[PDB]
Amino acid sequence: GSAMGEPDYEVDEDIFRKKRLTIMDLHPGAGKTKRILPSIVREALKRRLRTLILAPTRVVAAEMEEALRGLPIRYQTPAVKSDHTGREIVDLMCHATFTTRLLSSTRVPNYNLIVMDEAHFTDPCSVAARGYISTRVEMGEAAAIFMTATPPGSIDPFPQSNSPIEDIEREIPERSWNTGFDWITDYQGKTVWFVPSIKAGNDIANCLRKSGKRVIQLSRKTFDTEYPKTKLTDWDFVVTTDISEMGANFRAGRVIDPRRCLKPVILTDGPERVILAGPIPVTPASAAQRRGRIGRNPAQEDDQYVFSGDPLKNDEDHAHWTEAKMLLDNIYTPEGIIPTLFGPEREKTQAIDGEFRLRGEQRKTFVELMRRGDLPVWLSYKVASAGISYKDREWCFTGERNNQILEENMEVEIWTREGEKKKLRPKWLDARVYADPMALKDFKEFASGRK
RNA sequence: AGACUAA
Ligand SMILES: Nc1ncnc2c1ncn2[C@@H]1O[C@H](COP(=O)(O)OP(=O)(O)NP(=O)(O)O)[C@@H](O)[C@H]1O
Ligand SMILES: [Cl-]
Ligand SMILES: [Mn+2]
Repeated sequence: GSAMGEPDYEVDEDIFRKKRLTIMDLHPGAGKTKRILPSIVREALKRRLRTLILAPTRVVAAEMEEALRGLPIRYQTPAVKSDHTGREIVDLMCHATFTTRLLSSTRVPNYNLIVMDEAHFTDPCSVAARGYISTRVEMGEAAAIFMTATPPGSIDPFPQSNSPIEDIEREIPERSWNTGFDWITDYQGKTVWFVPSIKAGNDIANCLRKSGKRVIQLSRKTFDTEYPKTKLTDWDFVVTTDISEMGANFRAGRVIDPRRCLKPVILTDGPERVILAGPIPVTPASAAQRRGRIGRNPAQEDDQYVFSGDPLKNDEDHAHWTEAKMLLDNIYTPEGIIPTLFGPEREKTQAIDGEFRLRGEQRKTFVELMRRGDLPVWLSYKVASAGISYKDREWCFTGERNNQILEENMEVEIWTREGEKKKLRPKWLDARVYADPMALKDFKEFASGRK
């Protein structure tokens, strides 16, 4: 038994048995990351198990380090510093980092125990990782624990909380507002506001600041400076992307959740391509995770979740289910077997088993395009599978007439590293590389041969 | 779009 936030002395021996995959589906704020996890890691260390701990984001990694501080853990995330003797038998890294390692030249340690926090995360690397882990368990090579308040097959957007939550449906602004949204700025406590993009966040964040509100903006771009400020440190609003959707302990009073998101979609009608669809409603799991950021303190009983609209459970057109198979078809176990997707995540797309496996140089290029080229999984797969070498950018100019990329209604031109002027007209279209002007800027550098 | 950045 346990008290006071401290990890339990008593840990179920069952969870360490090879072939055991344990699902810990406790509600948000139950203590998965900060109470249960450290008790498991302590017991793993006693059992001398080579252990891997996986966090979906640096926000979750940061939470874990708070819980695990003082224990012999090798942190393999920029979110955390620093040990490090090299003799640690416990590693901690992000979901996507692990999948990167699996696809790379370096081999992963043979972990006896794998702990995946937020094991519902629909990022394609996280899905592919779950495939690998459940295969390692099934083969009897490891024991694994999947922790999440919203396991796959979750439908309930309003789960149990530590403290009562007042759920309120209201219209929520997507852009700056002049008037008519007084409930936003009249609230006295601390608010966490989820935004679908950094750009949307910027606009909302500056609009709050002209009211004298202290606003902290959180995303992949500002995490390093700004996350400690959510901890130290008094503020009014956190305007955040989904970087904060899981695991965050903001000690806040209110969540504002427009329940909207853009979604990449693979289009099959005509030449295959990726578009950015929406904004569309979020999934029930995302809604529940976002809501879960409040009602976390039983001593604080008046927390609010302000949301707009219903969630949309059907995300079978989201490119992530295909992109997960593209990654997993190119991952192996030392015994030779290509992993299959974790059970509840099978047949989200229609197969085909091994359809995406790449041979020889094609696999290395595939990985390079993602890691060095910063290209999406789908686009990297398309280029690699065409037998194109990483440095060969001819494909950026040889697309059909319809594939010409426009910016401010003008045909995008590229000056190559050799000094040719060519119209940007890629053989494959993925909106993720051209929709946002910052993404387009990076894709232009790629096309130029400067990446 | 959002997330990741390892040996
Ligand atoms: N630094 C802190 N100070 C006070 N309370 C905290 C702190 N960190 C966490 N808590 C509380 O400890 C409880 C357990 O937190 P945690 O282990 O993050 O829960 P969890 O089950 O992982 N939640 P989630 O990730 O939302 O599914 C919650 O009630 C938190 O509000
Ligand atoms: Cl909290
Ligand atoms: Mn957690």
